[PDB]
Amino acid sequence: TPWSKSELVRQLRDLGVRSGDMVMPHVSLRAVGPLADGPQTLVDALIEAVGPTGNILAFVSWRDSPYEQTLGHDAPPAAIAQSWPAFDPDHAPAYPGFGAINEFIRTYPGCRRTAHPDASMAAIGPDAAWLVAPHEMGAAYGPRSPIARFLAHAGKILSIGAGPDAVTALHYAEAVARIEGKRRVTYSMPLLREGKRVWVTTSDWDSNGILDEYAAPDGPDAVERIARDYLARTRVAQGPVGGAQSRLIDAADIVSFGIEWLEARHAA
Ligand SMILES: [Mg+2]
Repeated sequence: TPWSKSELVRQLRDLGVRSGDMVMPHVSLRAVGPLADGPQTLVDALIEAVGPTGNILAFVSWRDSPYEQTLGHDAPPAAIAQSWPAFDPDHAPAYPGFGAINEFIRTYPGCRRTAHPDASMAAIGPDAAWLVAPHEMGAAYGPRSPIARFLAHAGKILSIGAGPDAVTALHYAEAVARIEGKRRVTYSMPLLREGKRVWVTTSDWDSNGILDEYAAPDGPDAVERIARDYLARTRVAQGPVGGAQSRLIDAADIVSFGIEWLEARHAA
């Protein structure tokens, strides 16, 4: 029998989701199991477990991001620049690899989307507009990004059946870490300005490995190493949401652990 909305609300409140929280979810729906009204029940369960005063922030990105296709070039190549669609925040679907649930969060009425195409975030709540703006090229997960404001507002990372590699907030740690040889990347994104498609080239920190040791094709990356070290020596609330084992993580604590983890292993 599928999980009802009030069931998941019950389980989320045992975990520690209180009224007025700011929750960032990372969900593996296959681990959760069958839901009564589909993935929407988990969205509805999250929004009522958080109350009318709380907020939800999700890393949705963009399904058609030309990140690979423009990486490393000083300008978008001719074939991709001529035909690629601009990022339209109101209609651009979320990236499926980060979760099928994010497309449900994105289409929720009143949800706001950030301007960064590749690092797009979706927010629901009274502070959604303050969370989503500004998001600018060159600051995908660093200071002034939505993740930064998420950390300064007692945000909680809710992992529902997801792996430790899925902690997006830890990209803020590698962005601000005082370590030598941090990898950077140059890519181009097509943005809608007023009503015209525009191509913007920028540089930012490598989201797939802040250093060569963590950027290898074989696992694991810096985010996965930090999160596993953190969980191994931290008392975090853990319970079952639906059929999936879940954890409620203080975002500011794990990022502080991540900065200390990175700086204790690499010189300045
Ligand atoms: Mg508030």
